[PDB]
Amino acid sequence: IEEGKLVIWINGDKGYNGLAEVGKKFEKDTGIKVTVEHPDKLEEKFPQVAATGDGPDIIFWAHDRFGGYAQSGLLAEITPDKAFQDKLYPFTWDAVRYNGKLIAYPIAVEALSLIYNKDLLPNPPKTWEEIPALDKELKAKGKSALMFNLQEPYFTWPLIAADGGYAFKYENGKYDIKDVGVDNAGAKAGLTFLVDLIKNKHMNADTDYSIAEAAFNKGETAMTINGPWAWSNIDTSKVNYGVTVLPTFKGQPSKPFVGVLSAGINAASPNKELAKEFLENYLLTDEGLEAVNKDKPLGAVALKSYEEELAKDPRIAATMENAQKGEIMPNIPQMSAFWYAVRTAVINAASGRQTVDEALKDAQTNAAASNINKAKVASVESDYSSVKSAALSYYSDKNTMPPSGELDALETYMDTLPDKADIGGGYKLLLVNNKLALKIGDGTAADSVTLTKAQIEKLLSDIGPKKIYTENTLKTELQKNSTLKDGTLYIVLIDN
Ligand SMILES: OC[C@H]1O[C@H](O[C@H]2[C@H](O)[C@@H](O)[C@@H](O)O[C@@H]2CO)[C@H](O)[C@@H](O)[C@@H]1O
Repeated sequence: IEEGKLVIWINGDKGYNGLAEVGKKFEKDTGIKVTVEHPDKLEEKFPQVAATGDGPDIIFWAHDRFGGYAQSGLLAEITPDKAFQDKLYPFTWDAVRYNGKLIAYPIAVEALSLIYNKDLLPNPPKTWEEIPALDKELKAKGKSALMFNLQEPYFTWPLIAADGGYAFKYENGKYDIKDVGVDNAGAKAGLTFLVDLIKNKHMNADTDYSIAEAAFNKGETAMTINGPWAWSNIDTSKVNYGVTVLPTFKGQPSKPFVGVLSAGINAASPNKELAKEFLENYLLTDEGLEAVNKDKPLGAVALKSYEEELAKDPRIAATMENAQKGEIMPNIPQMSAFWYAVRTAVINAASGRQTVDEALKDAQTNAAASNINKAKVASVESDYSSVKSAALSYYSDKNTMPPSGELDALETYMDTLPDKADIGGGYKLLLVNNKLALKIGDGTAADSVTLTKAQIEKLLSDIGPKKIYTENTLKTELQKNSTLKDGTLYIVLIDN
């Protein structure tokens, strides 16, 4: 990185030339140079070079990766003023909130749609099941029915989820990282259908993003599956295209994962204030978003005033319809493991390196926590982090620590207030000397924590040294072979 200039990373399928135009307008006004790059494997390179203390000032990606980035301390907390926050749709803010803290600026909502060539297929299929028969007719003309990227699980997920597959189960405001649905009957039905399409030579296992795009834009295939960013290149081509709802599978809608394109600020950037100025006052304005959108369509933008302006576009209506039937992606750190797991399953099943049953069995193992005890610890870490953030807001506003007692003191600073720890025990607040601590458990058989040594290690590693105590004056720290005889934990949320 370099002070006095901004470097921005964004994926190559997005409108980086339009973003560069916003950067030039920024440079005009402020003299600060903005350089937009689009590295390969962007989402993997960032966490290596950021952990280093380098990388871009600003990173763009869908929101699902950002929880991992935040957990690793790679991201600067973002603090938009209330009036700025009011300019963006609340559900897009929700996508970039991680344990009570905003960790990026939301930009736009994307979901996959069915894109079809109206000159080859005046009426698109309503069902996946009728696609083999379409392909047979089209083969007669030297064409094919459908081509889309089979190397990225994002594109095959809508079909996998249709009959019941899911990533992480959501319950009581939290994701369960043990409860993964990649291996149920629904996921198997979806992936089996895909593999049958390939076995019957309706599709090719080697088809990647570039191959599918070239084929559709040259008029060689009647349909593809892609997001709003792709519409630009279809515009430039001679194809008369429509954008519509994904086909149903076994009578149920396809369920694409919904992504919110987001911009995060590198925690090691010496340019955070410049980065904040650029994002809030240049990019996230009608003119800034128009420049990006004119280059490669964003989808349904997060900025209310501009979303209204574009809302009549039938292609955006179709995007929103598919997004409605799908699910918002979790942003939790375990998403990276989920995506690696499903990529491997889809590639191996498609190429014949694993049967469908074997591929998904392995995928469930790869995607889910190793065991329920680890999932319990992740849950308690989530609770702790959320309560901490809430207690910090309480302090800054009252210039007092919360009262020792119920967690309800922090109620209006959270929405989902934690009631009970998954490791056992209830939550209370416990003010001691200069510290506010989260008390877990109350020393009774019915209300107390149990921790294995494995769990104790994980907590210590994940939460850090001198934070977890086993007695109410915060003398004795939790340690590997602690008996936890009294079944109570004290975790410091704030110290002065
Ligand atoms: O395929 C796994 C991949 O899916 C998503 O990535 C999308 C991205 O959200 C879209 O904006 C577009 O760039 O296509 C990508 C897939 O090639 C997840 O966001 C990503 O984390 C995940 O690895």
